[PDB]
Amino acid sequence: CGIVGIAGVMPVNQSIYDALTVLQHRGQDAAGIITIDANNCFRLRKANGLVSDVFEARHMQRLQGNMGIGHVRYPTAGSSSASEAQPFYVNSPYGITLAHNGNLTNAHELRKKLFEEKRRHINTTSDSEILLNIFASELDNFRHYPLEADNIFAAIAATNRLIRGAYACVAMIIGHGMVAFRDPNGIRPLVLGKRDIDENRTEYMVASESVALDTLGFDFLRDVAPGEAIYITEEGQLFTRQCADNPVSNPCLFEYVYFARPDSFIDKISVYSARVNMGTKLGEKIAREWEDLDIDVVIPIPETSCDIALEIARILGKPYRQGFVKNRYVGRTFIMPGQQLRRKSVRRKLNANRAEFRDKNVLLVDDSIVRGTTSEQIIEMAREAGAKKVYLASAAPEIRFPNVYGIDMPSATELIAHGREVDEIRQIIGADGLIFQDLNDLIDAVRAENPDIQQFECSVFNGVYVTKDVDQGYLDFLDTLRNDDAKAVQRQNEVE
Amino acid sequence: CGIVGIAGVMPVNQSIYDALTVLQHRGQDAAGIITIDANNCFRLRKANGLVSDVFEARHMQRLQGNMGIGHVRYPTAGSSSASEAQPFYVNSPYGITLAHNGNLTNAHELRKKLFEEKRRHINTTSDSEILLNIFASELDNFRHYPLEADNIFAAIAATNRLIRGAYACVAMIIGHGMVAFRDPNGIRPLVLGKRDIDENRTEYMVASESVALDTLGFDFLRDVAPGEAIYITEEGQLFTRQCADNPVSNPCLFEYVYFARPDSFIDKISVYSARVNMGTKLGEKIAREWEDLDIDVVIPIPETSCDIALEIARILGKPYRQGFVKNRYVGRTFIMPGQQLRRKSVRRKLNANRAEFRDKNVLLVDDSIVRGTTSEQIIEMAREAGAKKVYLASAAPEIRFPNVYGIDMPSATELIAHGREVDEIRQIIGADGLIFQDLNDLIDAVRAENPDIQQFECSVFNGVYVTKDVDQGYLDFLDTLRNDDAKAVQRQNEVE
Amino acid sequence: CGIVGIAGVMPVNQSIYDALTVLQHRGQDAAGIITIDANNCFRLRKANGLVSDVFEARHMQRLQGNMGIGHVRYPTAGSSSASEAQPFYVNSPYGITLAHNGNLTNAHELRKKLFEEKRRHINTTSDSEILLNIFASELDNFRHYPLEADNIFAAIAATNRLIRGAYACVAMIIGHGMVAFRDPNGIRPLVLGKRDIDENRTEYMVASESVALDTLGFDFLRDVAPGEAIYITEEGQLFTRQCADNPVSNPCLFEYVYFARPDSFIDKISVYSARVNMGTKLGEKIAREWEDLDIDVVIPIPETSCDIALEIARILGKPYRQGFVKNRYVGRTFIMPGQQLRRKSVRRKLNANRAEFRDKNVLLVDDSIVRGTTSEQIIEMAREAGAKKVYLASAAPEIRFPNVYGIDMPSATELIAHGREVDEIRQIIGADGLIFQDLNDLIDAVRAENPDIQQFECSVFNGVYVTKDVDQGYLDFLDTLRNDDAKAVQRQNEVE
Amino acid sequence: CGIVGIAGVMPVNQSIYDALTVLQHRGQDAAGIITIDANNCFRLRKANGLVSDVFEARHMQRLQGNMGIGHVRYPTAGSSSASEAQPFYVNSPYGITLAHNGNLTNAHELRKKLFEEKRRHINTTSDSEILLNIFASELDNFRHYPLEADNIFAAIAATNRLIRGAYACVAMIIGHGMVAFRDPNGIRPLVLGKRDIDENRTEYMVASESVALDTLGFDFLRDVAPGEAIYITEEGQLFTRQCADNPVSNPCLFEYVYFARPDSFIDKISVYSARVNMGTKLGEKIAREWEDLDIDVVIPIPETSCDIALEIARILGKPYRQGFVKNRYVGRTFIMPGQQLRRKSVRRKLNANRAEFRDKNVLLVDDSIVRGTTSEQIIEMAREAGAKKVYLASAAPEIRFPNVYGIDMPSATELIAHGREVDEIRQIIGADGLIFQDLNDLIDAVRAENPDIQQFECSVFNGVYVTKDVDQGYLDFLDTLRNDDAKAVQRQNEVE
Ligand SMILES: Nc1ncnc2c1ncn2[C@@H]1O[C@H](COP(=O)(O)OP(=O)(O)O)[C@@H](OP(=O)(O)OP(=O)(O)O)[C@H]1O
Ligand SMILES: [Mg+2]
Ligand SMILES: [Mg+2]
Ligand SMILES: [Mg+2]
Ligand SMILES: [Mg+2]
Repeated sequence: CGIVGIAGVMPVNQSIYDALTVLQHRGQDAAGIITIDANNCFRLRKANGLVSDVFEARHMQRLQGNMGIGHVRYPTAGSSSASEAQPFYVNSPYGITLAHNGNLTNAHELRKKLFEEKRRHINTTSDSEILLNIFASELDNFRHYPLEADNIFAAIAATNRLIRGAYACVAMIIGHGMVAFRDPNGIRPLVLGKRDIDENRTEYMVASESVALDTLGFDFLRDVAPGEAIYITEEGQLFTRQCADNPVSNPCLFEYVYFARPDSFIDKISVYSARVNMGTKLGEKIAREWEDLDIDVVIPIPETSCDIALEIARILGKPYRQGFVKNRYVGRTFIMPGQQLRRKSVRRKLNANRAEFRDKNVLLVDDSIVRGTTSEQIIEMAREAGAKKVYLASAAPEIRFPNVYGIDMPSATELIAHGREVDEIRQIIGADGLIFQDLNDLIDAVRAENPDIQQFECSVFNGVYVTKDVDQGYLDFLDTLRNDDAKAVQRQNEVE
Repeated sequence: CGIVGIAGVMPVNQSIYDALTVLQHRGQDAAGIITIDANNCFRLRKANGLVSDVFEARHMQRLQGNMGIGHVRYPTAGSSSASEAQPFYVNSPYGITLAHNGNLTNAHELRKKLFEEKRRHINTTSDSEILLNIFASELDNFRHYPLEADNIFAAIAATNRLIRGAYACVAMIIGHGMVAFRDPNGIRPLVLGKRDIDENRTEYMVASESVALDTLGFDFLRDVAPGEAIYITEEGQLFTRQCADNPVSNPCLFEYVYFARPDSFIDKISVYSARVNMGTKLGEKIAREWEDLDIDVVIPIPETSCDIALEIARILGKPYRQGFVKNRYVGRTFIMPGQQLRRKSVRRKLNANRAEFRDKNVLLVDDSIVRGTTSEQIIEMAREAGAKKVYLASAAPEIRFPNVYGIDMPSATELIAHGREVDEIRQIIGADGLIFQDLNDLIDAVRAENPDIQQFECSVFNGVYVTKDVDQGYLDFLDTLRNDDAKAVQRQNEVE
Repeated sequence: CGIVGIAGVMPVNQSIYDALTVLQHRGQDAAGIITIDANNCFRLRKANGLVSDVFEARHMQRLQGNMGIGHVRYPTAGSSSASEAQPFYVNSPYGITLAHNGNLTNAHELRKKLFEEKRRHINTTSDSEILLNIFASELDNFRHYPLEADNIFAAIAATNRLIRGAYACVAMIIGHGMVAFRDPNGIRPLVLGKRDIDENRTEYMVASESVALDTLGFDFLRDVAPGEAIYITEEGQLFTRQCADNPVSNPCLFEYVYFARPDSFIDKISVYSARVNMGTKLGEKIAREWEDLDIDVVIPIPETSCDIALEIARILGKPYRQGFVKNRYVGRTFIMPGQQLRRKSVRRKLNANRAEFRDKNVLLVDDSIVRGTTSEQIIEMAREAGAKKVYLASAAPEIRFPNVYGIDMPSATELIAHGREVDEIRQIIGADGLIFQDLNDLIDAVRAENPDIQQFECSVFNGVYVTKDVDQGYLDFLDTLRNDDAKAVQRQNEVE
Repeated sequence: CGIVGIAGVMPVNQSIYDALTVLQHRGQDAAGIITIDANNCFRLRKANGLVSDVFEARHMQRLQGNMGIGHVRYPTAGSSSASEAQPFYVNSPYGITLAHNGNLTNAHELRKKLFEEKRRHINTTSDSEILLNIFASELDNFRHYPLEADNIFAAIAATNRLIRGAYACVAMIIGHGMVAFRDPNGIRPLVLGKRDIDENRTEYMVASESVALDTLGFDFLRDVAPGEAIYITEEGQLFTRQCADNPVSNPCLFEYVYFARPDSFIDKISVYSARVNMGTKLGEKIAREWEDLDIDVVIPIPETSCDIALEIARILGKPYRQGFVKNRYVGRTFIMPGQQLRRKSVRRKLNANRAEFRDKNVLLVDDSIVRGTTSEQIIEMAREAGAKKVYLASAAPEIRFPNVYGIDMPSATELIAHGREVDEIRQIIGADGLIFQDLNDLIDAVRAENPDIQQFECSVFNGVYVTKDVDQGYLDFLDTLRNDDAKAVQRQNEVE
């Protein structure tokens, strides 16, 4: 998921729209924009689909005001395609809306506590609504009006004490302004920017990645610190505060591997440079451990791995060639009566340049291996194109554990690397050779760009969950949400 | 506006849809249906347009559950075409949704009190949202769970003490059931019905008119009494209570004149029979006061006045003839560039049977006269068809005051009868003769069908407002809402 | 179906739209408008649904020009809801478009001749496309340019020699103007009008009924004569010609019974006056043959029969009362899985005023009886409302044969009156008494308004087909078209 | 534009849809699919937008049959976004549909001849409709039925004698089969394929590029020869014929520079290999003529030029870096009243990685330079990102003349290179250095992959038009089409 918040001095609807379009890679299932208009009323538009589909002209005239937030959704457990999208809002106290990228590992406990202690009903299975109501709950304790910046930060600190997990948040409070905060482990990305209009008026904005600042012409200020809260008033004043105890920087490693855009700077690390480094480490590991193998060419599985594969081919002194081409437009397969629905995917997504594989030992480079069924089909494509020996290299280490911090991933039993050594995986997907990035090499590659980062969020690779509340009972709660997600999507399909 | 609530034992989405389609005459601007599904979650669909336009197949699969309410909107001050429609809902306490037909005369005072005392933000200008939050406010005072029927009735009584005006309401409370109540003056119509499925399970429903019960096969029980509250639990148990002090039955007279359907029974009065009576009284007044006039034929302005005109023609011993035909489908006029937009309305709505007017002194019968510009154009049509003397009779008395109890009407300065005697109106609209129903005759005609009714709501005719809080300052508040309503509709038109 | 053609001197898009809206009662399945723009290019918009749904703003800007035709479709065999709508057009010779109300009884033979002799492919099962191509064929024989009025009339005469059946047509020929013609039996309605703009420029139009002329402010000239052709040039000149031998006036009787609007004048006969006369004749027949029966009240099945029942009640000296109310809005029934829909199919269209039936012997009046399942269910409603004896009277004679002249009707085996006497029908539908208009009385009632009309098209009542080419082979051709139409409609819902 | 034709033995709707999605890069303005169903009837769906927007489920059930063609449109003169899209069809003779990629340079003369000699009206400004009608004309000369393969080839040969320009075409003839042909200069790309189902049944298809064959699993046979015609019968038989005299292979050079996909093989030339060769030639020219310049890094303007810049960086022994990232999703800019849009038009498409430009002399590589305003703004981005000296290299030679063979380009007066030397252009766009590919080097690079190709279509670079009918009169005809196209597009937004 991706989030945007613009506290400006002129209409922000188009800017939020433009900022979401450059974060569209963080989620293409749904989109939502909400603004505070001249009467201090939320104005909202959200629906399923791409940003360019969700917001028509008639919806943009509705989104009046100089302050607003936006959200694009990646389908996760609890926030399915058939579900209501973000942002949510409650009308008491004062009026609050919130957009969220991440996941709360104690969502179930929080929902119970909200109902019993506050009689606050949660109408969806999205943990973002829960986070919103916790925050609204803590804000309701203050009776005097208006709230002071210290009240709002106090409410944010109380929230960080109650909730566990990973979250980058932006929110608005009618009559006050815009806030943004980050989990105490700094897992999910969030950056702050500004744009000076004159010596009196300055606009601010936050976003999941710096590219959203670049595209609008905002000067980059800094990443929002772990546990830090940003508050920008309706007049245009910026306040900050540390709202967590023992904050630490444990940025998500997956952001650098493939999820974030290469032209972004997350916690002072160029995603592009990090990915080039990954290819250096992986190319070095390959030259060391596959010295005896005959590799004719290095070919990337586009698009994420093109720069990584270029560096590997350099380390190995081997040619780089564009053997696979990814179609920019995919298109849907229709549920067809009296027509065969036996087509296998991946042929839509990718195509093979037949001349680049014929009678060659090829080294394919992909960003990661999850289920392996996709990887199998890519290797099959190479063989059908004429490749003899087909070797596969993964920019990421083996993916053995589910992510519970905002990155949608299948359960452990669906991960091919779960409970298997490398050779088993190789034999299953049909490769002649298979190699994975060493986790220490991946850490070094990203850590090289910012040595201040001591540890990263590596749960999917090593099973170490930094929040320390991931047990089998919690994993079962998520599999329940996924069961209900499938039933809601299925019922929509029948009705169409 | 019209409302429906069905507390059933099997899915209610289609029933609510079908019930709204037979109440569509109470408002064609927007529609909304909301249900409580098997997970005790509100499921909602609302938008602008007709019932048959708003609810597609994909929206009806979303509306799962055995309990729900529906609403169709007539555009009023505060609830414009460009606005968010009903029903609204809040997620605290417990979860409440409400649909409303009427108007709160102290909406401004209530909005202030809600913000200061409860920090409850009202995001729209609809008084229905205000009514919802007052009710939610009183429900939040109870901390123990679950609420008892006496808690809910206590909250309704507290609400009736705070709010003033006219309202028929239906609402749901997650985890409890469905409630419905009526203003202490019984101004807005509301009836209760049931449908027995077996000796253990009975379904209940409420609606603005009895035709909604008829069309679904529900047995009519009774009108909801003035100030009375109905409560139906999730198990299927019915409770009632008087929730107002000094309740009285002052049913709206306009419902009988034209707004309600003729096959409905409102407060034990057949709307059809009431309208026939109106023609008897008006035919008697005409024979008395226009003895010397030469009337060739009685012609109704369809559709409401066909039965009224039939009775007048009978009293006068004169022929009845269908001189005007109303087109069932109207269609829109497009804002056209390089095309003349000088067309006058009424020709779309009505057409004249040329042979029924030629060389005749015609007595036209309409249900009421409001602005008079429409009436002028109807008289003009008759003359263009060949009529010599054109006389006009109004089933309703002169309309001199605005309605503030839920019937959308223009301000007093826009009412032709405001500050004018009959002959002035006649001279302005271009009639050779003009006559109005005497208010006492109208009361007798409706009161004849149920002599228990001592007084009716007659504010638009005599300026007597039964709630006793209609001053010039309140009339100014409504003209502000209408100013903002026009600006919102205008901005939508520009953007299309 | 209904048709409109406007040969004007200023944009006609809105005029055609407005004229179709008052002809919408002739078909609500699809609508189409096509104009000739300033570059002599057809500009088209057609789709399924009502006029008000089909034509958005974006389509009306496309419909530029001062000449155009329109069509609204009633679902028939070969042109189902799932099919391509009217108007059709071919781009050779010159460019021709046509709209048509009626039916060709030799459609199969014509399609064959078109394929073998002219290699003209007919892409749909609509007989209108065939009619367009026959006319286009005859127009291609003339080689010199431009065509002269006599050329076009010659082509129309040649077409009338080839095609058999009933048809009212309007068409345009690029570079020439607009034509309109009528079948040699004058079965389908068509009227001509004009509107003077100044001493130099006059606009003309044609339409199925005179109400389309009235609503746009066109002066009625006359019905287009049987077999006559009208031609209106781009300059604004009117020419005519008799283009059939042995033209005769056998106007469709159903137009007067229920299909046309009451304020229309078809062949100088007021539909309204004709229907009152029908009620006079039937009231006279009822009093004679049911002298001994006890009738409490006369109640019409709305809407067509309200005036007919009023006249019957007058002849019988009995009260008239609105016992049935037709629901103005119907709405769709959604295909629902695992869901009981217990609304009755008769309750969809009608509702019963319970107080008007209870403990009375009622005489229901309907316009006609076709399948009888509907009549059965309406009689059932009356009994459930409290009626004791329920008698039924049909404004039309028994319907025993299918209509092949443009009025959609089921086959003879589906008509309850087919091969049955009156009393058998009575026993099947559950009436205590059943009586039909005598065909001779129906002719008298319509003939009274214009004795010049000697005979009418009465095939559905007596089986006399004036075209004399209705054999078993044509009936099988129609049941084949109905079979394929159902499979196409089924496939749309399958995929929806 | 791009075209597809599938003559199969099982439903082709999804296959055509899938093939257009991998040809979507050839035109994103409109899309169209038409099939011949079991009753030998054209079944069509076309509209504006992307393939994934144009074809819903309801349209794919309509597209029944085992034979069909498809088209995706690039906006050109005469077929603007606001215009009717391809494919077109006529219903005489027999029924013919056609899809076309290219442009007819004698369109005006052809429209005249069609009107006078054949009275065939052309309803749009698309030259494809003209091409369809010429072919239909020649097919009508044959009177006996069925047509024989030699008849159809005779009609194609006659058409090639009449029409001038560049064209790749696919078409269907009801009752016969599918045809495809290529202009006598082999300018526009077209390839043929097959797919064996069993020893009895083989499917065939044609398409603009080989990637459409690959993605569906069709074996590549060969490019359709210049002037050659392909005919595939409904039974599954392949015939061919040379249908032009003096056919020659002058393939479009732009296809290789940027327009075609890199994994395609056009006339036995890999687009990917050709582009690498272009970069080799340009890198060699740069090292020779810019020996003395200080270049820090080579940066491509994505996406077409990434591989070209990679090869340049290799020749120069300099680092390659992803300095520019192309935004995958662009989104629309809404016409906003009273609202400042301060996003820059270059920022819409591209974003700059600030760290890759700061304090470096950068060599930007783009595929071509047309207007120069874009290049100016990209150079400006580099400087704002921190670049010192910014040098620009164009993979294509200077573009001085308009393309009249199917590639949309502005007129010569809008081309910055028109009437200017290299250094003047450099001064205007703001580069510190500017260099272009030598046309002779470009020919060598493409010619290396297939020396059998002696000459290419190079009109845009050198003004040599191989058709020899590009005069000032045709250029005025095109600027007229562009004028009317703009007025139609303007009128759509006015009314939206
Ligand atoms: N001259 C013209 N220039 C530009 N665009 C034109 C056009 N003539 C037609 N179109 C468009 O192209 C489609 C034609 O298909 P039809 O609607 O007639 O038929 P269908 O295939 O059975 O659905 C339509 O778009 P749409 O995406 O189906 O959406 P709307 O039905 O909501 O409108 C129409 O808007
Ligand atoms: Mg929607
Ligand atoms: Mg919507
Ligand atoms: Mg459409
Ligand atoms: Mg459309």
